[PDB]
Amino acid sequence: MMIMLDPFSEKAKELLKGFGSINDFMDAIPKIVSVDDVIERIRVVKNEKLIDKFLDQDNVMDLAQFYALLGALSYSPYGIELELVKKANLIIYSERLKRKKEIKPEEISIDVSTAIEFPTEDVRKIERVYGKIPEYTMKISDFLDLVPDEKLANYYIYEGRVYLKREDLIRIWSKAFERNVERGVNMLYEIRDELPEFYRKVLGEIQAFAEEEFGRKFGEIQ
Repeated sequence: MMIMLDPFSEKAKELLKGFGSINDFMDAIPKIVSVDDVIERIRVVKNEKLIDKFLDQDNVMDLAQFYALLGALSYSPYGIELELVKKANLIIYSERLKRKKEIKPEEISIDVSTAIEFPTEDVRKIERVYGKIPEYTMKISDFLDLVPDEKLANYYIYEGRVYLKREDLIRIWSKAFERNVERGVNMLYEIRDELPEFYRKVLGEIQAFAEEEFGRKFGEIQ
Protein backbone atom coordinates (compact mmCIF):
# COMPACT_ATOMS: atom_id res chain seq x y z
CA MET A 1 0.00 0.00 0.00
CA MET A 2 0.94 3.69 0.21
CA ILE A 3 0.95 4.37 3.94
CA MET A 4 3.69 6.18 5.87
CA LEU A 5 5.74 3.72 7.93
CA ASP A 6 8.83 5.90 8.39
CA PRO A 7 8.65 9.70 7.98
CA PHE A 8 12.36 9.67 7.14
CA SER A 9 12.15 7.02 4.37
CA GLU A 10 13.24 7.82 0.82
CA LYS A 11 9.52 7.79 0.03
CA ALA A 12 8.71 10.58 2.48
CA LYS A 13 11.93 12.35 1.46
CA GLU A 14 10.89 13.03 -2.14
CA LEU A 15 7.31 13.52 -0.97
CA LEU A 16 8.32 16.60 1.01
CA LYS A 17 11.06 17.48 -1.50
CA GLY A 18 8.17 18.55 -3.71
CA PHE A 19 7.21 21.62 -1.66
CA GLY A 20 10.67 22.93 -2.46
CA SER A 21 13.01 23.37 0.51
CA ILE A 22 12.53 22.37 4.13
CA ASN A 23 11.67 26.01 4.71
CA ASP A 24 9.08 26.18 1.93
CA PHE A 25 7.62 22.96 3.24
CA MET A 26 7.73 24.38 6.73
CA ASP A 27 5.70 27.44 5.67
CA ALA A 28 3.11 25.21 4.00
CA ILE A 29 2.50 22.97 7.00
CA PRO A 30 0.53 25.62 8.96
CA LYS A 31 -1.67 26.06 5.87
CA ILE A 32 -2.50 22.33 5.84
CA VAL A 33 -2.96 21.17 9.45
CA SER A 34 -4.42 22.95 12.46
CA VAL A 35 -2.95 22.84 15.94
CA ASP A 36 -5.77 20.82 17.47
CA ASP A 37 -5.06 18.39 14.64
CA VAL A 38 -1.42 17.94 15.63
CA ILE A 39 -2.04 17.61 19.36
CA GLU A 40 -4.64 15.05 18.29
CA ARG A 41 -1.69 12.90 17.24
CA ILE A 42 0.05 13.20 20.61
CA ARG A 43 -2.90 12.29 22.84
CA VAL A 44 -2.55 8.77 21.40
CA VAL A 45 -0.27 8.07 24.35
CA LYS A 46 -3.37 8.22 26.55
CA ASN A 47 -6.22 6.48 24.73
CA GLU A 48 -5.20 3.40 22.76
CA LYS A 49 -8.38 3.84 20.73
CA LEU A 50 -6.97 7.07 19.27
CA ILE A 51 -4.52 4.98 17.23
CA ASP A 52 -6.97 3.59 14.69
CA LYS A 53 -8.03 6.80 12.94
CA PHE A 54 -4.32 7.04 12.09
CA LEU A 55 -3.72 3.51 10.77
CA ASP A 56 -4.69 4.91 7.35
CA GLN A 57 -4.10 8.60 6.67
CA ASP A 58 -2.83 10.46 3.64
CA ASN A 59 0.96 10.53 3.71
CA VAL A 60 1.17 14.30 3.24
CA MET A 61 -1.14 14.81 6.21
CA ASP A 62 1.13 12.48 8.20
CA LEU A 63 4.36 14.22 7.23
CA ALA A 64 2.69 17.59 7.82
CA GLN A 65 1.38 16.64 11.27
CA PHE A 66 4.71 15.01 12.02
CA TYR A 67 7.01 17.82 10.84
CA ALA A 68 4.73 20.21 12.72
CA LEU A 69 5.51 18.50 16.02
CA LEU A 70 9.20 18.43 15.07
CA GLY A 71 9.22 22.16 14.37
CA ALA A 72 7.42 22.89 17.60
CA LEU A 73 10.38 21.20 19.29
CA SER A 74 13.11 23.28 17.66
CA TYR A 75 12.23 25.58 20.57
CA SER A 76 12.46 22.91 23.33
CA PRO A 77 14.70 19.97 22.11
CA TYR A 78 15.17 17.96 25.33
CA GLY A 79 12.37 17.50 27.85
CA ILE A 80 9.27 15.35 27.73
CA GLU A 81 8.16 17.25 24.66
CA LEU A 82 10.92 15.53 22.71
CA GLU A 83 10.01 12.46 24.78
CA LEU A 84 6.28 12.65 23.93
CA VAL A 85 6.74 13.41 20.22
CA LYS A 86 8.90 10.29 19.98
CA LYS A 87 6.53 8.08 21.96
CA ALA A 88 3.32 9.11 20.19
CA ASN A 89 4.68 8.84 16.67
CA LEU A 90 6.61 5.72 17.53
CA ILE A 91 3.22 4.12 18.34
CA ILE A 92 1.46 5.41 15.24
CA TYR A 93 4.35 4.14 13.07
CA SER A 94 5.02 0.83 14.87
CA GLU A 95 1.33 0.04 14.64
CA ARG A 96 1.08 0.61 10.90
CA LEU A 97 4.38 -1.18 10.51
CA LYS A 98 3.47 -4.33 12.43
CA ARG A 99 0.61 -4.84 10.02
CA LYS A 100 2.28 -4.64 6.62
CA LYS A 101 2.66 -7.57 4.21
CA GLU A 102 5.60 -6.70 1.97
CA ILE A 103 7.89 -3.83 3.01
CA LYS A 104 9.06 -1.77 0.03
CA PRO A 105 12.70 -0.72 0.46
CA GLU A 106 11.73 2.96 -0.12
CA GLU A 107 9.14 2.98 2.64
CA ILE A 108 11.65 2.32 5.42
CA SER A 109 14.88 4.23 6.17
CA ILE A 110 16.99 1.18 7.05
CA ASP A 111 17.81 -1.92 4.98
CA VAL A 112 15.01 -4.17 6.22
CA SER A 113 12.83 -6.57 4.26
CA THR A 114 10.47 -9.45 4.73
CA ALA A 115 11.77 -13.01 4.81
CA ILE A 116 9.54 -14.79 2.31
CA GLU A 117 11.34 -18.11 2.46
CA PHE A 118 13.34 -19.68 5.28
CA PRO A 119 16.13 -22.29 4.85
CA THR A 120 14.45 -25.70 5.24
CA GLU A 121 17.53 -27.08 6.95
CA ASP A 122 17.37 -24.95 10.11
CA VAL A 123 13.62 -24.56 10.63
CA ARG A 124 13.38 -26.94 13.58
CA LYS A 125 16.59 -25.84 15.34
CA ILE A 126 15.33 -22.26 15.21
CA GLU A 127 11.97 -23.22 16.75
CA ARG A 128 13.53 -25.46 19.43
CA VAL A 129 15.19 -22.19 20.49
CA TYR A 130 12.92 -19.25 19.62
CA GLY A 131 9.60 -20.99 19.08
CA LYS A 132 8.49 -19.16 15.91
CA ILE A 133 10.34 -18.39 12.64
CA PRO A 134 11.53 -14.81 12.19
CA GLU A 135 9.52 -12.92 9.55
CA TYR A 136 12.11 -10.29 8.65
CA THR A 137 15.76 -9.83 7.74
CA MET A 138 17.98 -6.77 7.96
CA LYS A 139 21.38 -5.65 6.74
CA ILE A 140 23.95 -6.82 9.25
CA SER A 141 25.78 -3.48 9.42
CA ASP A 142 22.55 -1.56 10.04
CA PHE A 143 21.97 -3.92 12.98
CA LEU A 144 25.46 -3.27 14.36
CA ASP A 145 24.87 0.45 13.93
CA LEU A 146 21.54 0.56 15.71
CA VAL A 147 22.00 -1.84 18.64
CA PRO A 148 25.72 -1.55 19.57
CA ASP A 149 25.45 -3.48 22.85
CA GLU A 150 23.76 -6.54 21.37
CA LYS A 151 25.43 -9.62 19.91
CA LEU A 152 24.86 -11.12 16.46
CA ALA A 153 25.68 -14.43 18.12
CA ASN A 154 22.14 -14.44 19.55
CA TYR A 155 20.41 -14.22 16.16
CA TYR A 156 20.11 -16.32 13.02
CA ILE A 157 22.14 -15.17 10.03
CA TYR A 158 21.71 -16.49 6.50
CA GLU A 159 22.78 -15.33 3.08
CA GLY A 160 24.49 -12.31 4.57
CA ARG A 161 21.56 -10.86 6.54
CA VAL A 162 20.21 -11.18 10.10
CA TYR A 163 16.75 -12.53 10.67
CA LEU A 164 14.46 -10.90 13.25
CA LYS A 165 11.12 -11.54 14.92
CA ARG A 166 8.54 -8.74 14.31
CA GLU A 167 9.17 -7.58 17.88
CA ASP A 168 12.91 -7.19 17.31
CA LEU A 169 12.37 -5.39 14.01
CA ILE A 170 10.27 -2.71 15.68
CA ARG A 171 12.50 -2.60 18.80
CA ILE A 172 15.53 -2.09 16.56
CA TRP A 173 13.91 0.23 14.05
CA SER A 174 12.80 2.37 17.02
CA LYS A 175 16.41 3.26 17.68
CA ALA A 176 16.75 4.49 14.11
CA PHE A 177 13.58 6.60 14.43
CA GLU A 178 14.50 8.21 17.76
CA ARG A 179 17.86 9.12 16.28
CA ASN A 180 16.20 10.61 13.23
CA VAL A 181 13.70 12.54 15.33
CA GLU A 182 16.74 14.12 16.92
CA ARG A 183 18.86 14.60 13.80
CA GLY A 184 15.79 16.34 12.38
CA VAL A 185 14.74 18.50 15.31
CA ASN A 186 18.21 20.01 15.51
CA MET A 187 18.47 20.69 11.77
CA LEU A 188 15.40 22.85 12.36
CA TYR A 189 17.08 24.97 15.01
CA GLU A 190 18.98 26.83 12.28
CA ILE A 191 15.82 28.31 10.78
CA ARG A 192 13.73 28.04 13.93
CA ASP A 193 13.44 31.82 13.61
CA GLU A 194 11.73 31.97 10.19
CA LEU A 195 8.99 29.77 11.60
CA PRO A 196 5.40 31.14 11.83
CA GLU A 197 3.50 31.86 15.05
CA PHE A 198 2.19 28.35 14.35
CA TYR A 199 5.09 26.16 15.51
CA ARG A 200 5.44 28.04 18.77
CA LYS A 201 1.71 27.56 19.47
CA VAL A 202 1.96 23.84 18.81
CA LEU A 203 4.80 23.73 21.30
CA GLY A 204 2.69 25.39 24.00
CA GLU A 205 -0.11 22.92 23.36
CA ILE A 206 2.23 19.96 23.92
CA GLN A 207 3.51 21.50 27.18
CA ALA A 208 -0.08 21.92 28.33
CA PHE A 209 -0.72 18.25 27.57
CA ALA A 210 2.29 16.98 29.54
CA GLU A 211 1.22 19.01 32.58
CA GLU A 212 -2.26 17.54 32.33
CA GLU A 213 -0.77 14.08 31.93
CA PHE A 214 1.69 14.58 34.80
CA GLY A 215 -0.66 16.52 37.03
CA ARG A 216 -3.14 13.67 36.76
CA LYS A 217 -0.97 10.62 37.47
CA PHE A 218 0.72 12.34 40.43
CA GLY A 219 -2.49 13.57 42.09
CA GLU A 220 -4.58 10.59 40.93
CA ILE A 221 -5.70 7.45 42.80
CA GLN A 222 -8.08 8.46 45.61
